[PDB]
Amino acid sequence: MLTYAQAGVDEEKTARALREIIRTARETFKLRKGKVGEPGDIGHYAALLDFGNFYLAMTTDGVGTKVLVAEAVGKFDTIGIDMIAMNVNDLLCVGAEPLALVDYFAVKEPNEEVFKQVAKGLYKGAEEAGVAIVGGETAVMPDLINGYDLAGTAIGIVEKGKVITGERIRPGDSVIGISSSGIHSAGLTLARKLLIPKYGLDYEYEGRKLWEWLLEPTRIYVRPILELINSVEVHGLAHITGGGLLNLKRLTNYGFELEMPPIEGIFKLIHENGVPLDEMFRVFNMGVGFIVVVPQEEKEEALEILSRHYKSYELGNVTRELGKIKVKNYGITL
Amino acid sequence: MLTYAQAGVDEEKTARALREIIRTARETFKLRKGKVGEPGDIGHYAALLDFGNFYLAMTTDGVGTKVLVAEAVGKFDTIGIDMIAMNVNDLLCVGAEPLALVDYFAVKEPNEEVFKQVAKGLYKGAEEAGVAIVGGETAVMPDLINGYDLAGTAIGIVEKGKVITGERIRPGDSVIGISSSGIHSAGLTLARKLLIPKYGLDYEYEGRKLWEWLLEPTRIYVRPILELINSVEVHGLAHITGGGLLNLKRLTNYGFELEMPPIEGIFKLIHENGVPLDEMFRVFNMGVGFIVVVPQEEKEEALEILSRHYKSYELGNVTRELGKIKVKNYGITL
Ligand SMILES: Nc1ncnc2c1ncn2[C@@H]1O[C@H](COP(=O)(O)O)[C@@H](O)[C@H]1O
Ligand SMILES: Nc1ncnc2c1ncn2[C@@H]1O[C@H](COP(=O)(O)O)[C@@H](O)[C@H]1O
Ligand SMILES: O=CNCC(=O)N[C@@H]1O[C@H](COP(=O)(O)O)[C@@H](O)[C@H]1O
Ligand SMILES: O=CNCC(=O)N[C@@H]1O[C@H](COP(=O)(O)O)[C@@H](O)[C@H]1O
Repeated sequence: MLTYAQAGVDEEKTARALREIIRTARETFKLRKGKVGEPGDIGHYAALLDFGNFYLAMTTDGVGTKVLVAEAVGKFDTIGIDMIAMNVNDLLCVGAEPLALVDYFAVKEPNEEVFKQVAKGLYKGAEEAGVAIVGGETAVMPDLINGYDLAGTAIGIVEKGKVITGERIRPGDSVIGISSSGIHSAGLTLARKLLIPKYGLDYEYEGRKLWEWLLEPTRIYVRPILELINSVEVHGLAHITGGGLLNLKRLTNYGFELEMPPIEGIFKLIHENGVPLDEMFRVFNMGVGFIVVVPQEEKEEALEILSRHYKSYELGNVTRELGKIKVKNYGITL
Repeated sequence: MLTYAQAGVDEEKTARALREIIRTARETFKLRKGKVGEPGDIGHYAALLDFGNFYLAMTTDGVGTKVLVAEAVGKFDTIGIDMIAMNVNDLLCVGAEPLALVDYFAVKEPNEEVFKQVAKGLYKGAEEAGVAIVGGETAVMPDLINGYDLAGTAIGIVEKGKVITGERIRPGDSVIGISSSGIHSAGLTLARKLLIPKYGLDYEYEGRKLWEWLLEPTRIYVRPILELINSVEVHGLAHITGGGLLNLKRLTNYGFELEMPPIEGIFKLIHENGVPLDEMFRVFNMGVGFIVVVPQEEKEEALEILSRHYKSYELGNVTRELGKIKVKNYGITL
């Protein structure tokens, strides 16, 4: 087909349905007014709860339908990495250090093989993120779940005065992208429906099977970002998840002028199957898993720090074209 | 369908499948050794995380297949109460005061009317529990979810020295039960599969339709328990969820000698349809939604405090004899 909506995930409809839940949530903030745990507003990558000298950051994230690929090939060995990565990467975007995670595992059956595989990736992700897995919930629910749905909730800590929300972003700031490991965990419904029936899961593309491209575990950005924020002045941090580059608009009203990396790997296969390029930058990470915004004079030091850990790119600059994201080398405006 | 396992939920097989996940989680504890967020052990109602002067308690709970009844009859405005109740009631069982919650909503479709109803119950539960809903996650996943699955994660706070785990439970202690509002959110898979085909959700039993029996929202115990633990010495706290009375074995290895309330309402219908009483006490709450263990000299004041909130019962005593839960007035030993 063409779009994420036609694949079954209508982001516009989802936002419409969610307005009532978000309004209700905001009404509950007053229940902790002036007390420990008093929250900030909803809409950012994590909630910030006032504990006096510090904020606790709290976020919740699932893997999505990536688990349907894992099931077909009997490899849940890295789905736990995906779940941990999505949660801890979101914590970083308020400037918090990730501490602990609980997982929610909703399954059609208590399959011992699936669970042993899930456990392997949970450890690898936890070790790379520096977090303890401290508890969880397992729900065997075959009438409600057609596979093995893995989600979780993570908490982190950020000192008062060191929160990074994006309000410090100014025009002229440099925009830097850290490469993704691949598709990560966003847009799998479109990728699965577009490619699997046409090509088959065993289709071989640049020496890897389609399932390998679809299952590649999400990259964890904790070490480079925690190093970065303790060395250079950071104005904004954005984990590229659902919404793609639109996630930058959660940080600032200022505009962005970007040059994005070449379209490669699975993203090229998807593009060559008719998804419009503007939709692609709103759905897939397109090679950039994480974006940082720093003062222009810190650009080279930031790149030196990030490049120790992962391939990183100077993407562009913040502008006064309020509310616009110009992908200059593709002629796209979001 | 005369046991929970025959209805599709085999707790033995779930525990077996979870072994590698629990083992891996414990191997991650060392990642926070001596740092902020260092955890206690897994196994209890909540995780305890060391923040210096206090512990942060964290738990995650879903509603279960109760949501399939809500969808069948079109009544979603109380499952938000169930979700909040499950989470905050578990936080109470380490002695913590609930502070904040995030919700995970995995849905077949973004239906605006469903979301509007869910939002009503979310507010009602949050106000009664005294918590803010500070964020969440919404996943539209029709290939994976056959309904509207609602879960959440809650955090609470407990001062060092005031944690209530059950280790202070001693033989001779008094065991007090607080009535449930009904079936709560445990065992719905058995109740759905056993009752709905034969009777239909419109069947009237003892003055209420079957859907009313199955959808009655889970009771919230925050106000009575917080008053209790600030008034008398409390040795153990147990929210009666999956496993029924077996949850007491998580607090202590000492035995229990109990008299349980008469079988009424939905529990009587289930029993009359062939589920034996011994299975029923390990699946359903059987009229008791929360159990407290206090030294005998606190028993009269504890009953007075609890009875001002909900119907409460002296159930029995902790025994020097180990491991056994004797329900004396039904001739059942668990
Ligand atoms: N079901 C939900 N309940 C409460 N808040 C939500 C829910 N889904 C998303 N949010 C919030 O909406 C914002 C955008 O979420 P997302 O689209 O997942 O990045 C974040 O602040 C979330 O915490
Ligand atoms: N999927 C999971 N991951 C980690 N811990 C879990 C999981 N499921 C259950 N637990 C833990 O096992 C204990 C019993 O949980 P429950 O059977 O839900 O009462 C609690 O301490 C939970 O935190
Ligand atoms: O305890 C916390 N949340 C509730 C919970 O864990 N529910 C889980 O969902 C399955 C079905 O429950 P049912 O639909 O039969 O009631 C079952 O595995 C329960 O353990
Ligand atoms: O961001 C946190 N977790 C990821 C996430 O939000 N996943 C959600 O699941 C749906 C499909 O995802 P897909 O299977 O197409 O990737 C979609 O509604 C996403 O928002």
